[PDB]
Amino acid sequence: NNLLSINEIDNPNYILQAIMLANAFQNALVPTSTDFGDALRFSMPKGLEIANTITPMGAVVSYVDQNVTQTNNQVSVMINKVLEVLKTVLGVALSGSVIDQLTAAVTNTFTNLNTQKNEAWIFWGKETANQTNYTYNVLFAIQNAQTGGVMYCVPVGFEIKVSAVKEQVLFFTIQDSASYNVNIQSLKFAQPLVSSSQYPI
Repeated sequence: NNLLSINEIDNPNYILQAIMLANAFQNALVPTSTDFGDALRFSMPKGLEIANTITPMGAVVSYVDQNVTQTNNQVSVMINKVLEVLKTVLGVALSGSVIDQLTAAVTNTFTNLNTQKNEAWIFWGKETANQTNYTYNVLFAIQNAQTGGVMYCVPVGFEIKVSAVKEQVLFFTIQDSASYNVNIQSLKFAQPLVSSSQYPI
């Protein structure tokens, strides 16, 4: 599985539906352009096509396909730009219900890369002397007070160009500066809670 699953689930009776939603949107990863390099990202148009096959039938609430750029600024500032975009997909109330974890997950998209560099959710694309390309795929599965009778699953595909060599990128902290070109793709999918008696790890 090439999406990092961030489970924010109050009742374990739903662990199974979240894994099942995760397993579904895995099929929404697509190849990047061979110019970007050799890499998979969650596609939002594909994710739409997948959500229609999902049974029991849910509803797609919001979606985004958007570029975000920075010129020699702090990583902290890309993290906040991307948070602003994801918060808009989640909306105010669902955001605040998961804000710490939403914050950590976008922080770890841009920093702490060295300890993540071999994991299945990151793909290293084209790497030159002054640029690194990578994709990073995460999926939030959320059931809590703000969610009532449904689960929300929010897949996100990042396609990232940052103006620094890989080894430097691997050790970036929020205090570093670089130039970025980030394309974000995400949807938010609601599905009625389906309870379960098998509880996967």
